[PDB]
Amino acid sequence: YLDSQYFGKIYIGTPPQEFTVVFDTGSSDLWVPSIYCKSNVCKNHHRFDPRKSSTFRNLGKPLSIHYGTGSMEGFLGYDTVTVSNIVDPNQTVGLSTEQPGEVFTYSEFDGILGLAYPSLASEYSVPVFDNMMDRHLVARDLFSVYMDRNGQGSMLTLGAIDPSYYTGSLHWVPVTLQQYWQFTVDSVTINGVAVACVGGCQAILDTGTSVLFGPSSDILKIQMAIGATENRYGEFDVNCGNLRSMPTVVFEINGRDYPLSPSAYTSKDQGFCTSGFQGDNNSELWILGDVFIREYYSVFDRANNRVGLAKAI
Ligand SMILES: *[C@@H]1O[C@H](CO)[C@@H](O)[C@H](O)[C@H]1NC(C)=O
Repeated sequence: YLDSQYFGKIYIGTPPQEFTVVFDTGSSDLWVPSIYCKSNVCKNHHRFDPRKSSTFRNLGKPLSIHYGTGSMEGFLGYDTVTVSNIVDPNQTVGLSTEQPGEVFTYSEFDGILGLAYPSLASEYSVPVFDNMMDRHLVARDLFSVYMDRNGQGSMLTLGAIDPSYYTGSLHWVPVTLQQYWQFTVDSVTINGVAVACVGGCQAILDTGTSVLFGPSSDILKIQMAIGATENRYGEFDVNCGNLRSMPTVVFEINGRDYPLSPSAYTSKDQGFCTSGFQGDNNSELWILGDVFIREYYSVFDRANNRVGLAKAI
């Protein structure tokens, strides 16, 4: 759930040391590799050296996070972190000392900056946006996410909504459980009939994920409804020539329709077209990743515990 290209540069310490991080609405901790991680993966990424920062303070607290295909262990420090033109002082930063796992081998980011609720933060870790809200460094207690449909995009706006990135009106959906950015999806219909999320379901908006995940049974119904066929890689593909005649998949959220066109829910790479839906056999949680967010400019409002959606430019 960390394969999206929703990265950004951040700066930590005095003078600033630069890192690339995935901005992840599916988690809540900030961490980057430290100079004390000596593995190949770490040595060939940016590593924070606390000895070189005059504002660094060691918290005397550990951090350990497990991922599907890896884990990180490290230590926590305070330092100044700059993100999207906001300078965030006295910010807890996780600093890796080990990073086993394929996830880090195959990911271009140095670290992760979580944007979910503090309930998901590790012990002793304070989420970046929480620290910013607490210190009153943002104009409003919300942030906004634009992902450009074509090629690694594009913007994280902290403390504001940027109307230049959407058309039509912003519509709001209440958060149901304040951990992930979680809410109710009412239905998923295709060709005007119920296919998935029948009777409603729980979903999250997850900027860290490239695809759209759902329970396997429901997802298989979607693959069949869109005319996709399973291949030997375990993915589902379609004839690119059929995109013009394929159906829209409609996510209904708080009673309004959020259609995904065939071009939006498939990937086309040198004439090979694959479904952006992926099934999970061990979870009923729908994960609306970049497939969805590329189509819908997304506002994450902590003051009012709600998500705002509008059609992206
Ligand atoms: C903020 O950080 C400074 C050092 O940078 C420290 O002296 C101070 O105690 C911190 N403030 C709080 C409220 O933790």
